[PDB]
Amino acid sequence: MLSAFTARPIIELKPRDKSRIECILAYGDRVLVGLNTGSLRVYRVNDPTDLLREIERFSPRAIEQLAIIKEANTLVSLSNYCVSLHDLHTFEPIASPLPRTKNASGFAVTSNIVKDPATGIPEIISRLAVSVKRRLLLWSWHESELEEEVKEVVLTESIRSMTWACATRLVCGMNSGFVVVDVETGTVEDILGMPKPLCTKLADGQLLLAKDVNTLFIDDTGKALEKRQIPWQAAPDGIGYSYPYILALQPPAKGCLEVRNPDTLSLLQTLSLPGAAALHFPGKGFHVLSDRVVWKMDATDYDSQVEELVRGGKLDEAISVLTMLEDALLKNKTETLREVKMQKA
Repeated sequence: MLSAFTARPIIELKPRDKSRIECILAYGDRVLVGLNTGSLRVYRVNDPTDLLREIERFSPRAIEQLAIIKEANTLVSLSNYCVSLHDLHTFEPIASPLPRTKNASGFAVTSNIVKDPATGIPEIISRLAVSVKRRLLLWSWHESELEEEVKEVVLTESIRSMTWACATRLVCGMNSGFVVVDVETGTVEDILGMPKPLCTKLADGQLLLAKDVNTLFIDDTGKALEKRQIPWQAAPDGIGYSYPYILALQPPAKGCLEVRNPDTLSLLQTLSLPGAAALHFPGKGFHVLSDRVVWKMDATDYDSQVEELVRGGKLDEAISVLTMLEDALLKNKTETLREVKMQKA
């Protein structure tokens, strides 16, 4: 229906290579690949990739998850079922393991600009939240300085997914359902309207929740929205958002990626990515990783997308896409939109 993104492979392991990819991290020019052997490769993205540095025995076991906080110049790694903080550039350990992170399931990182209530000065605040059984551990950086106190919230069930709704609220997903946690006040709220609980952040403080084939739309406060359920045939393995589209990753056996409209819920695009098992997000594209290939998703310019929709006769979809987009991303959103509306009538 639409060529929203173009898929090109930037990293390829060979079929009989003993190493497999477990997670990646892309920041600027660089892509950091964590392997099942504990090694950590660093790639430079050219304009496909050049292997700059391999750190074997970075962690004595597989690297499950990677993140960074740029203010503190810190690399967060989930390995040996614990969490470790390394220097982003020398990769020497700052704190490995991080205290109380033993048997951690995962973590979620955010960093936002917040104003001091007393002085009203913009300050960069960083949040790292780790899931350890039914416990939620919260570290924070104030001006890249890690605070000496760790906040802990105890839940009623084990945490299976963690997605930051905003700078102060975190959506946590368990088996029974989803909850909203206020990291500042430690207050938990129930969300009202083996399958993994999926959650991704949309635009304008909106979030999409998915369990099996059921879906729900909420806001940054965690209140339900009057929206239809997304009509996809099978439950997605993962979900994500790349402005302005919703992305759904089907199980690795199918090896497909769905690009859907958050407004009309129609299937804009389907991409065949064999073995694709995870999505990686930060108007620039995202990444999709298999156990051997890392593809970079390049978004087509939105003017050509709307022209393609108009040429196909999908007028209502072009109107919805145009309404969603910011005006600076189009040559002339106003006149293009009025034109498409006059083509409809």
